[PDB]
Amino acid sequence: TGDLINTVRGPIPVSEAGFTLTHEHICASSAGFLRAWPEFFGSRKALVEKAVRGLRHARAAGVQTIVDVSTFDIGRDVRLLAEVSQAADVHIVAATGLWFDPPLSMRMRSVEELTQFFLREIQHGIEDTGIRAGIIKVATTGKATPFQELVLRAAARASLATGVPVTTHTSASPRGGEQQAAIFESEGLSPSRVCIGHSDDTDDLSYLTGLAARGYLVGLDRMPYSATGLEGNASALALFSTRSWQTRALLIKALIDRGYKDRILVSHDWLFGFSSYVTNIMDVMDRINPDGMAFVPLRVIPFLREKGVPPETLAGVTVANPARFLSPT
Amino acid sequence: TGDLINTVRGPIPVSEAGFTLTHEHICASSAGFLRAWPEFFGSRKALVEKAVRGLRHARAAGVQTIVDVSTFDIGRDVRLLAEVSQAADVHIVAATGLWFDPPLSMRMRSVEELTQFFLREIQHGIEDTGIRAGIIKVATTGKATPFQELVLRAAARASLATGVPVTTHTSASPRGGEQQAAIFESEGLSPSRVCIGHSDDTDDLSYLTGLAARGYLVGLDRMPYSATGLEGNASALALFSTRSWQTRALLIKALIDRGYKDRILVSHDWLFGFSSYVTNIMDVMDRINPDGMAFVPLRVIPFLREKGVPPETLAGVTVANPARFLSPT
Ligand SMILES: CCOP(=O)(OCC)Oc1ccc(OC)cc1
Ligand SMILES: CCOP(=O)(OCC)Oc1ccc(OC)cc1
Ligand SMILES: [Co+2]
Ligand SMILES: [Co+2]
Ligand SMILES: [Co+2]
Ligand SMILES: [Co+2]
Repeated sequence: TGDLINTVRGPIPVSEAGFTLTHEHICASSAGFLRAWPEFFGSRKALVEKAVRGLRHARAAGVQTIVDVSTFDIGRDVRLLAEVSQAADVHIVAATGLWFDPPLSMRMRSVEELTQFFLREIQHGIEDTGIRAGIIKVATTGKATPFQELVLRAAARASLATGVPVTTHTSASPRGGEQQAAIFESEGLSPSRVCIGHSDDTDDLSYLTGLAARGYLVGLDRMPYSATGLEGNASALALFSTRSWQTRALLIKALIDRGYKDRILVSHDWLFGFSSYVTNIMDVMDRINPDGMAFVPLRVIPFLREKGVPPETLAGVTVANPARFLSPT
Repeated sequence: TGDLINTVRGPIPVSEAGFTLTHEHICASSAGFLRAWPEFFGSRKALVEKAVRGLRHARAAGVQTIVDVSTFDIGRDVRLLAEVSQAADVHIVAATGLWFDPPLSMRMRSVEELTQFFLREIQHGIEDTGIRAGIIKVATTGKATPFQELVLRAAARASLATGVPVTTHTSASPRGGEQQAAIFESEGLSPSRVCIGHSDDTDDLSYLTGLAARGYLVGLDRMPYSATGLEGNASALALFSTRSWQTRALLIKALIDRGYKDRILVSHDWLFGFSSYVTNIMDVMDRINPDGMAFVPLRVIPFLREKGVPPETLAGVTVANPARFLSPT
C-alpha cells in the first residue's frame, strides 16, 4: 500500500496492479502510422474492438495489468491504449524509450537530448495527453550501435531521476544482455531497476542465472511463440520457435529451482495489430495462439503448478515481481 | 481558368497559384516527432510563428504558393501547414509519397499497398483531416534500393490514376535521375508529370538537357545553399556549397539559353524547423540565408533579369511551369 504507478487511465496503487504481463503490445507499428493509415488494420475501430476482446479474454483468465512496452518508434498511441484499457477494465502501463526503428529526428540526438525526451514522457506526459510513461523500453541489436549506447545511457539517467524501471529487447544471444548490463552499471543504475528482455530466446541458464545473481530481472517474455508446420512460411517461421511452449515454460521452472524466483518476469510479447512486419501476419499468429494474452494464465501457470511449482511461488512471479519492478524506486 | 489544385486550405484555381516555389518545407522532421516532442522546436507555437513570418516575407517578395514536399516520413503535419498557410496568406500544396526515412511499417509494404496509401492521401485526405495531397514526393539514394523501386512504381501508378505530379529527390549525380526516369517510363508515366529534383547539385548540362529533351521538369531547387567559411563546421559544410549562389542561378540561364525554359522549376528547399539533422542547424542556415524563401524572388530573379533573361521568360519559369506541373493531367 502507498506506492503508485502511472497507467494510461491515471495513477493506481501498486497493490492493485495484481497479475501483470510485463512485456506486451496493443499494436506494434511505427510512429505516425496508425494516424496516417488506420485502414491498414481494417479501421481504427476494428483494432480497438479486437484489442478489447483480447484484453477481456486475458482479464477473464486473471490478468489485471499489462505493460505495453511500445515506444515512440513502435508507433505507441497512448489514446488507443487509454480507450482499450477503459473498455476492457485492464490496466495498461505505457512506455517511453526507443526500440530499433528510430527515425532520423531521434538518431541525430545526444544522450542529453534523449534523456530530456524520456523525462518529458515520464514526468510531463506523452504528446499532449498528460498520460505518463511508467517504464522505459530500450533495444540493442546484437552488439550495441553507438546510437543504441546513447539510448541505454539516456534510459539509465531517466530511471535514476524518476525511479521508473528500464526493460530491454535483446537479440537471441549475442548474448546482448551482458553489454546492456555493463552500460547500465557504468551509469550507476541498480540492476533491480532493469529487466533484460527476450531472455527465453535461448536456454542458456548460465547466462540467465549470471544476470539474476547480479540482481537483474530476466524477461521470459515470448511464451506462446512456438509452432509446428511453418516451413512453407518463411516470415511466420522467423517468429515462431520449433521448441514447444512447454520448453519455454520449463525455463521458468529451471530458474525457480535454482533459487531465482524473485528475478523472473513472464510475458507473451503478444499484440492485436502488427504493421511493422509482413501483411496478414496476424492471421498466422492468431491461429497459433488463439488465447492471445490469456495464454500465460491458461496454459503456462497450470503447467508449472502441475510440475510442482508452489502456488505462492507462482503468485510471487506473476504479482509480486511485477509490483516490485514497476514501483518507482 | 477551370483547372483546380488541392491546397491545405482546400481547392484553388490553378491560375491563382501565381509565383510558386515547387520544393520547400515548413518543417523537415520525422513521422510523429512534432507531436511527441514540440519543445525540440522551442514550442509548436514558436515554430508556427517563425514559419508565418518567413512565409509573409516570401509573400511580400511576390511568392503566392509553396509546394511543401514533406512526406509522411519527413514528419509532414498538415494541420501545421494549414495554420501557417492561413496566417501567412500563402497557398501551400501538401505532398504524399515517401522520402529516405521510411519506418518498418512502410518498408514492409508491397507496391500495391504503397499505391493505396498514396491514393488515400490524394483522393481521401491525409490522416483524418480531409486535406488532400497535390503532389507525390519520392527519393532515391544513389542507385535505387529495391524498396525505393517499389516507391517509384507506386508513385507512377498513383499519378496515372489521379493526374497529380511526381517530384523527386536525387543524390548529387549518381546521376540518379536517369534510373528514376527509367522506372517511371516502364510504368507508362509521362515525363511531363515528373520533376527530377536537386538537379542543381551538379553543373552537368548534358545530364540536365538530356532529361529536359525527354519532357522532364528539372528541379533547380537548392538556390540559397551556398556559403563561405564553414570548414570549422562539418555539419554546416555538408549542406552548403562553396559554389556561389550566382553559379546555381547561372544554371537556370544555361538551360534557358539552350531552349529549355519550359522544363525548369526553381526553389530553395528551405525550411523553418529541422529536427532530422544536427541540433541548432537552423541558426547556421538562417545566418547564411536570412531571406529564407524570399531568396529566389529577391536575389535569383533580379540577377537573371540583369543577365538579360526576358521578364516573360522569368514569369514563365516561376508561374507558368509550376501551374502546368501542378494541374492534374
Ligand atoms: C514478435 C513481435 O516482436 P517484434 O521484435 O516487434 C515488436 C513487438 O517483431 C519484429 C518486427 C519487425 C522486424 O523487422 C524486420 C523484426 C521483428
Ligand atoms: C537541406 C535539407 O535537405 P535534407 O535532404 O532534408 C529534407 C528537407 O537534409 C538532410 C536530412 C537528413 C540527412 O540524414 C543524414 C541528410 C540530409
Ligand atoms: Co522485442
Ligand atoms: Co515487444
Ligand atoms: Co531532398
Ligand atoms: Co526537400
